[PDB]
Parts: sequence; structure tokens; C-alpha cells
Amino acid sequence: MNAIGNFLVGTPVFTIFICLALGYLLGKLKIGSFTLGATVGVLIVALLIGQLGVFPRDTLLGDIFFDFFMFAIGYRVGPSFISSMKKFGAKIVYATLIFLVSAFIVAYACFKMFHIGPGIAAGIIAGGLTQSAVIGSSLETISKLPISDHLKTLYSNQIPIVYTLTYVFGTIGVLIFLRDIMPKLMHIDLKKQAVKTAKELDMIPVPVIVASTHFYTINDGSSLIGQTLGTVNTKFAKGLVAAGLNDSADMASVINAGDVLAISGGIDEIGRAVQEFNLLEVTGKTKAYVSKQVVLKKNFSADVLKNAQDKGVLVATLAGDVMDPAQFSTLHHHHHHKPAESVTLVGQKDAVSEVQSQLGRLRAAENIINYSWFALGIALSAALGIVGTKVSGVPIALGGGTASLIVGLVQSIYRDKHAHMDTIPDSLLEFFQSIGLNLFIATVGLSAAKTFISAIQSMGISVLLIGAVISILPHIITFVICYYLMKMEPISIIGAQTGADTLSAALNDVSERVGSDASPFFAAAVAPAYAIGNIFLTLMGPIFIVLLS
Amino acid sequence: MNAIGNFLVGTPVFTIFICLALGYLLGKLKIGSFTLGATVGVLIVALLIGQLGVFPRDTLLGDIFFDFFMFAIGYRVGPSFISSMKKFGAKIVYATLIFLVSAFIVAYACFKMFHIGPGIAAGIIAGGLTQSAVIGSSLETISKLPISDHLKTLYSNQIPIVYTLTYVFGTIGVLIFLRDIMPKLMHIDLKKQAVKTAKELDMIPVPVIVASTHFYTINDGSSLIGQTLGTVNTKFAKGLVAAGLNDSADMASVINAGDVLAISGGIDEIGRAVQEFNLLEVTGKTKAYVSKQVVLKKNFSADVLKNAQDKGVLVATLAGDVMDPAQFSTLHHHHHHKPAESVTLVGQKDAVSEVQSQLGRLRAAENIINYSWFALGIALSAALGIVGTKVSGVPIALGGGTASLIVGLVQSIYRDKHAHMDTIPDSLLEFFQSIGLNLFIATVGLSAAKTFISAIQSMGISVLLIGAVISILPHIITFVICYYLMKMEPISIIGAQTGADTLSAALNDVSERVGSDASPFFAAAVAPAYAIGNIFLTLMGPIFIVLLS
Repeated sequence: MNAIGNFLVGTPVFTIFICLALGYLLGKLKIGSFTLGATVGVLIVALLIGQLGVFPRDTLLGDIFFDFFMFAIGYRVGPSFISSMKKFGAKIVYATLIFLVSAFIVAYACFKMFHIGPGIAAGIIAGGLTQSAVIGSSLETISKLPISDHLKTLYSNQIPIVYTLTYVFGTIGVLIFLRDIMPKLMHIDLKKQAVKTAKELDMIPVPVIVASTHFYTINDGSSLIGQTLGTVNTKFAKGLVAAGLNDSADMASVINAGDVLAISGGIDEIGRAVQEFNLLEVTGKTKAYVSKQVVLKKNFSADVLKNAQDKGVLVATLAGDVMDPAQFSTLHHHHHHKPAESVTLVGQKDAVSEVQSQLGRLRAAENIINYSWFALGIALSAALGIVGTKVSGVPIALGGGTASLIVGLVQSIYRDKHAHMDTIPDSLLEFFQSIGLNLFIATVGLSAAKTFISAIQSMGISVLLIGAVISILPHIITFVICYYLMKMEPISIIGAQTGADTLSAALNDVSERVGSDASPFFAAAVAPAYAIGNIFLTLMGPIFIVLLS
Repeated sequence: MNAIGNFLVGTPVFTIFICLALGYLLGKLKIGSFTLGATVGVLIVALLIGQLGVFPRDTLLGDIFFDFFMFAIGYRVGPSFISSMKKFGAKIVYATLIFLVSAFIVAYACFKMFHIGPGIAAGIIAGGLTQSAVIGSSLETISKLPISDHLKTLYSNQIPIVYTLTYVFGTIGVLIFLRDIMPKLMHIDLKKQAVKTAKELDMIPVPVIVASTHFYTINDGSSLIGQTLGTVNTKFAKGLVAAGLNDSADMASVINAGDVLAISGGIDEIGRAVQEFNLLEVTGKTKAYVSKQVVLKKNFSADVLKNAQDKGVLVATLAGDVMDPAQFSTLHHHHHHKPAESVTLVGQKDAVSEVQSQLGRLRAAENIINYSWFALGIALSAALGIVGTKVSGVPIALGGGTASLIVGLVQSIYRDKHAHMDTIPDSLLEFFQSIGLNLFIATVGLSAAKTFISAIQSMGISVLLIGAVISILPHIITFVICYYLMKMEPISIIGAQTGADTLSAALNDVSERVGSDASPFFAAAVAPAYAIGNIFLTLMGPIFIVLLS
């Protein structure tokens, strides 16, 4: 057991990554009533392994990875954030403030009764509400408070112990209440309700007929023979444009026998045209027919957007389906706001390239990774989380969470505004969201493992129960209020309570249960509540440690 | 300048991530004769920023990220490794040993002349050949050596200084010689030569006609009306199988007017069938027609693989193109080795599902991420890099590099053998390869920044020139030998020299210049040379520090 501990402490990489492996395993496992979050599995694994020896927490590792997690969350919700805000901002901020005042009142009422102290009280606050800066705030506060050095040392030792005692439950029990008990209580399904709430907003588009380019070998005896490519393109209805005979786009070459006519358009229209002209389709050994996404530069005329078809170029929505000609006027640009609309040009390389150069600039493929963009994002997230101020002598700061969310939001919004620059693949963003918070949790659990059982031994039974009460009851009361009176959206209420409590494990877990469809809406509903609750709790800890004097 | 330094040292996250942003920028920039590696840009940025204050290097950060980089390299080359080995293993190991003996002889000849000492000699070795364990080996060696404490302290202080002095050049100049001067010297292009060398091996398949399922509305007046689906499927030649009338796979329902016949097969064959039967194509609003990749369980009969077509199921290669019926015998499984071949089943959900259950199990989509697999991989990479032994009192160990490469190799090979389990997306693997080594470089450069200029001031001019010579000349001599005599593959020689020198920046840079096509072949050509050179250099440092006495 001690050789195990020596090897472990001497190999932190292995100690931490084996914590994540078994953690994700425990998360995957389940009995029936939903499953355990990968985050919760990693937490359990880390708290158990930490019982072997002593494990020093790196604050330049868990910090980096929590930054990754929150910046990914913020960078995914960038576009859909403003809309979900304009939709439910009033309701979500009301819920956040209701939960905050209810938590304050509950903590005050519980600390009025029971053997209670200011250090233990601040520890219960920091632990049961999942706030690791309340410790620092209340510690500096009690330092400023005019008390004997012995009492100050006593409280400064008591606070972190009770924090780690209540932290396990503040992370697990509240998560299980918000993710499992709370949906079933509102008589809904988390996944279905979330995906339908997101569909209700313009962020989950429906499938579209991809307007592609087919190739047809002109066998002998067809009415198209001897006829000019331009004449055929004219004969083609709307949604169908003759991409070109053979591999050229000259609308003057005569269609001869044995050539290959390429046509761009929707599948149904192309099938009808094939039946009418009895066309023989062929694989088409040619790459000279490519589709390109172009971001329209304001003041683009549209005369070229109109002559697209007459030029052998199919213009379609960014989704893919060929766009109605009149809809060229929805690409108007007026007033300001400027989320530039993007077109898709299909056809011959020369014609498509000229129409693109006339319309705008090529949109960057999401598959490409903008390493410098990601690096600057993380750097500025850190620089903004370091920012802070003092309120009544209490030091407060955005911290990693709120600053990372804000930087992700603004950076994703700017990238969506200027779509010519590369971005971060959503696969990488999901990987960050999943791995960063779980590494943070593994480190903090390895650090607070032995401490947790020590606190269970000393002042364990009563304090842990009081902390569980303080953590769950505010959620119950604010949920009752919100749902049964204000009648807010269930997923919106869940996001608001997850934010107001600063429970980042809830973010990750509810997102992985809801899927990448309504995950943007959930993150949007969380972010503002997250910031407000972070501030008010970092201030709530010290006011309590002062009141208790 | 000092407020800058205070803010920087107080915000390591920002200090490191702004180093990566500007680093990737400097890498992107270029004049004409190729560009600067993103790694080299990050190195320059870190060495310049480090000139502000003092920056402590986290060994549980750079270590994790270098592990990520090397494990990604090893996990991508898993499948293609064994083949490239069987192809050029003799040549690559010959090149590795030739380079090692030439470097040893060059170092000995240069240390015989010039004001030379054992500490400075070991420092030049550790710096100009990019080996940060030579420091530890030679330090423990000189510790064991029976000398006055003053001399031991003198040498132990001299070694790291000369190491950091020569490290910048060992990372930049040798990289520029192997990536730019060396290809042009062999009169080739790195990208083209690499991609064609990889094409020469079965790892870059050519495009294939994707055998898809089309839908055709049975207008009135077609010869298929009143005819049974089974009869039509029979009438369909090879490569064409009637997926089913409407949305069912019963080969007894009569084809009525207004129904929709779905047909699976290649585009050319389907076009010929459409022309012959004058079929009207339609978008097809149905998901009940799906394609599934199945891993064949040994002892699968093939009778079902034969009845696939007669059942309304198109069997195709994993690539997509419908496979020749006789080729069902290439899916034989015999002897052992067992890289189970996978089929693709297209058609109706019920028929395809039954044929799959009869043939094998569903292959996992690469888009899914196996977090537990990745975690266990990193953990075991660390546990294996910790392994080591002693040779003549010299401590040696696999370290992070060789152990991570071995674990990646074996884990990727096992996942390719058992394809039912998820994997790591190649996008994530590329992101790791790019970001991990560059973070390692940023940290080590921030740490060795002030030290580098200090060493430039003290014993700077002569030592840096001698180190540049020791670093470049071995490459020149071994390249001459290999190319102009042994006549090995250019890309193979480059990979062998990159491995033998333990220059991980060369791995990353040459891979990003060659692309994901021949990058597996390059990593395969590197790995063995990497291990052998790592060992022989960790042993070469101490033997030199001993000889110099």
C-alpha cells in the first residue's frame, strides 16, 4: 500500500490519467434510472485513489483544463447566445436572483440554529454551493476582523476542512437532483425537452436536399445533340443549370455525341430532367466541378447573383439547397448588425471562381483548426479572469469560469461575424468540454481525498447533513417557485439553477445528456446565471463569516 | 518592464498561451524559401518573452503535452507501421547506427582539440543533439567519479548552461537543414516525394465510386408496374440490387403505380438502369434505408454474404464501392494475424440488420471519442517511460518519447485488430501532435531564456559554434553516406536522421509539411531510429564525461 503510494505520487501523470479512465468507465456504467455522469465517476475514482497517499494539486494544470472547458462552452454558444438571451433573459435572471436570495435565507436560518461558527459556516457555504473562492474571500475577511490570533487560525483551519467535507455532496447530490429528479419531477425527458426547446429556436435546421452536380453521357440519338450548351441551360427550368458540356463552361460549344453534360441542381429536379431527356448518368471522372462557400461582401450588386444561372453557376443556401432567385433580396444588408449571409456556388471552376471574386471571399472550412485563435482565446480568458475589485473590503474576481465564458462568447461571435477566418472544430470543443472539467475534478479530488475522510471523522456527521440540506433545499424552493408559479421553460429553469449554483459538472453532464443540438441553448441559459451567482456567492461567504461574530 | 514581468510570472496561463499564439503566427509567416515551423516560431517567441523575468517550468504540464504529442504520433502510425518496417527497417537502422557512430566520432575529434572539459563537453552533447536526459546521466556519472567536490560542482553547473546554449541551435538549425536544405539537396520536393512514397505503399487508397441507394417514383406506364420486387431485383444485373419497393424489403409485393423503388448500387450502373427503364428519380423522404459497416466474425459462412443481393442488401468494401461477388473469398481468414476485414451493408433496415447479425458486429464510428482508451493510453505511456535500467552505473530510461511511441503503436494496432471499439478522431490526434510539442517547447524556452543569454555572455562564442558544428556535421556525413552510397529513399533517410537525433520538432514540422497522407510512413521511419538514438545518446553523454578526465 505504501509502495503503491510512492509509485503514485512519483508518477502524477499515471495517477491522474488512470483516474480519468476508470472515471469515464464508472460514468458509462448504470443500472436503469439514467446513468452516472462521467464527471461523477472521475470524482469518485479520484477521491478513492487519493486515500492511498498525499497528492499535490497543480494549479497550472487543473486551471488550464477548466479554462479549456469553459472557453469551449462559451465558444460554442456564441452565435445562438444572443437569441436565447432575448428569449428568456428576464426569466433566467429572475430565477438566478430567487435562488440566490433563497439560498442566503436558508443558510441564515440553518446557521441561527445548531452548534454553529463562522469558519464552519463559511466552509459549509463554500462546499455545499461549489464555490472555491468563498474560501479566499471569507479568509481575508476573518483576517481583517478584529479577533485574537488563536480564533483566526482556528477559523482558517476549519473553513477548508468543512469545504472539502461538503464539496463531494455539492458536486454529486445536487447534480443528481438537477439532472434526474428534477426533469422527472417536471414530467418531461431531458433529451427530448431540450432538443424540442432548441428546435423552437432557429439553431436546429431541418435536412435540405443537397443541390449537387451530376454528369450524363450523351449517347447517340438525344434531342440535346447538335444543340448549344447555352440553349440547353435556357431550356433547363429553375433549380437546374447546365454546369457545362464535357469539362468546359462555354455556353457556345455545340453538344456532340459521346460528350458528358454536367448539370447542377436538386435531386428531384435533376431526376425529372433525366426522365424527360432520357439521360444516361455516369460517375464523372472530373474534379473541375467544385462547390465553394462564399461570404458576400456588402455592396455586391446581385446582378451577378442573378446572372449566376445564365453563367452556369448554381447559387444555393449555405445549407446546400438551391435558393429561390427572388430570395437574392434577403441577402440585402441594411441598417447594421451584420451577420453576413453566405452563399454556395456550384459549377465550373472558372465560372464559379469569377462569380465568387465578384460576390465576396471564400469561407474557411471548419475542419481547419485556428491554433492562434484558440491560444489568444485562452490567454485573454486568463487575463480577464485575473481582473477583480473589492467590495466593502471583500476581494472578488471573475475567476476562470465567468471570464472564460465571456471570452468564448465574444470570440465565437466575432468569428461568426467575420467568417473568412478559421475556427475550432466542434469535435475539439466537445473534447475540451469533456476532458478539461474532468481533469480539474480529478486533481481537486485527489487533493481533497484524505482531507474528506478526516473531516468525516472530525465534525463529520452533523456538518455533512447540514451541508447537504443547504445545497439541496435552495434548489427545491426555487424550482417550486419558478415552475409552479412563473411557469418557465423546464430546460430554461434547469440551466438557470445550474448557473446560479456555479455547478460546472452540471453544465458538462446535462450537455452530454442533451446532445449538441440544444447544448447551445442550455449553455446560453446557464452563462448569465453563472456570472451573477459567482459574484453573489463570493460576496455571500464573507458577509456570513462577518455576521457570525 | 518589471511590472510586465510581475504580471507575466503571476499569470503563467497567459504567458504560455500568448507564446503559442505569436509562435504559430511566426510559423505561418515566411519569405519564399519555405516557411518557419510553428514549433520554431513558438520557440523564438518563448525565448524572447522569457528575457523579461524568471519563469518556472512545470514538469506536470510540458510532460503531459509531450506525452500527448508522441502518443498521437504513435497511435496514428499503428496500422501502417508494420508494413513500412518490413519495407525499410534494415535501411533505417543502418542509417541510425551510421549517424550515431559518426556523431560519436565527430564529438570525440572536436573534444580532442579546443579548450575542452567534461562538463562543457556533456553540455554540448545534451544541447546540440537535443537530449535532456544526457544531463542527468552525465551528472550522476560525474557524481560517481572520484574528484574533488569543487570540480564536481563546477561541472554540474557548467553542463546545463552549455546545454541551454546549444539547445536553441540544435532545435532550429538542424531542423532547417533537414527540412529545407536536405530535400533540395536530394533534388526532390518534401510534400510530393512523401506522398508518392506513401502511395507506393498500401495506405493511400484511390477514390472509389460510392455505391449509394437512390429512389425512383414509379410513374404510370413503366415496364416495372405489376412486376414483383423480386423479379425486378433478379432483372437487375450485378452491382444493382432492388433495395425495395416503397419502404419495404418484401420481394413478393407487386410494384404498383405511384410507389417508389429504392435501388442500391454504383452510380454508373444505376444511371444505365435508369436510362434503360426510364426511371424518374426523387429525393426520397425516408431514413429506413441505411448503410452499416460490419466487422466479419471469423467463421461467417459467406452463404449469407452470397445471398445478400438475393435478399435486397448491397455488400461493398469498407471504402464504399460494391465488391465483386467472387471477392467474398478474399474475406477468408486463415492461418493467423487477423486484421479482420470489414464489409458495408446497404439496404432496408430489417434485411441489412439481419445480414449484419449473421455476418458480424457493427463497426464503431471514428467520430466517437474513446476517452477511457485515450486516458489508459497516456497512463501506460507514462508507466512505461518511467521504466529503466542501469548500464555500467549509468542510469537510462525509455523516457516520455519512446514509451509514448510504443504505447501509441501497440494501442492503435490493438484497436485496428478489434474494430468494434471506438477510437480517437484523427483531427484530435493532429491537434495533439501540433499543440503538445509546442507547449513543451514554450515552457522549456521560457525556462531557458535568460539562461541562454547568460551562456552567450560567458563562454558563448566558441561553445555555440562548436555545438552547431557537432549538431550539423553528423547529419551531413550520414546523409552523404546513406544517399550517395546506400541509395535509400529520401523521405526514409530524413525520417531515420530525425529519429536518430531525437529531434521531435522535426517530426511535427515534417509531418505538417508532408500532410496526413505520408505522415504515417514518416512516423514509422522515425520511431525505431528514435528509440535507438535515445538509448545510445543517453549512454553517449556519460561515456564522454568519463573519457574526459
